[PDB]
Amino acid sequence: EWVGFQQFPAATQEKLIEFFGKLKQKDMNSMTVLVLGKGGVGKSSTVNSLIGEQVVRVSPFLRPVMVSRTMGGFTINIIDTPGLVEAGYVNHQALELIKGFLVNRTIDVLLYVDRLDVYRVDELDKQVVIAITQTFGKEIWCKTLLVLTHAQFSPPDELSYETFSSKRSDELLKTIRAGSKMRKQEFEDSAIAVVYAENSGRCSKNDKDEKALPNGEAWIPNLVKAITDVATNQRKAIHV
Ligand SMILES: Nc1nc2c(ncn2[C@@H]2O[C@H](COP(=O)(O)OP(=O)(O)NP(=O)(O)O)[C@@H](O)[C@H]2O)c(=O)[nH]1
Ligand SMILES: [Mg+2]
Repeated sequence: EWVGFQQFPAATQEKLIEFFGKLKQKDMNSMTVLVLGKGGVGKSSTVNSLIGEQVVRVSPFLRPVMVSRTMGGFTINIIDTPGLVEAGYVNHQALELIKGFLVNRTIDVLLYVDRLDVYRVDELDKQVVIAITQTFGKEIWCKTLLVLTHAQFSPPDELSYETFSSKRSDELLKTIRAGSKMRKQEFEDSAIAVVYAENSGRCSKNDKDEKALPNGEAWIPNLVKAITDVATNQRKAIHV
């Protein structure tokens, strides 16, 4: 059984049950979420948050792991990956160790993880988005969510949270677009959503006990809702 689900706030559990329900009615009774990102960005910490338990390794400084948990006839399987940067360049080994582990699997969602609290995208970020396109295909971005960790960050000086985070995520979506060399046509129709994650224990709980963003909202319920939505978005899943 899924022990982490029993830890969640009454209100998170309730919402998750509602969301797996919408999938179950379409005959989906399992889904596989791949997690990809540059090293250091909180991929493993987002997976522990989602799973509700300490399942993958978390560190400042080989080889992909999968974590399946089941609840009420539904199975979430989430693949944590080694980071894709051996700085200051793309780590092509980690990136085909990942493909090795994915052969014969169906990936329903990609959580592309980066940090909110960063002031710029660079050429390495575009190199990473091209190394992902060269490995899984253009098609993977029709199945992607941009997850931005460190969501509780307060910018200095004093552009607002909402200026900072709209520019940050605008810059990252443009880097995905350019590195992907997707055409304007497939890109709007891909409409890749941006969900926010705060994995810190210092993280504001709202008044229903759920991990909340600055705007008030339970972020794990939003993350599972946007995942459920991409799992259901009627664009086709990725095989290999
Ligand atoms: N404030 C804050 N710290 C975070 C967040 N997510 C991760 N961290 C911190 O960032 C460090 C690296 O996190 P980790 O989960 O290992 O990221 P990763 O992408 O798995 N790294 P790698 O791929 O190299 O394994 C840890 O000290 C962890 O607590 C977040 O949302 N907020
Ligand atoms: Mg990790």
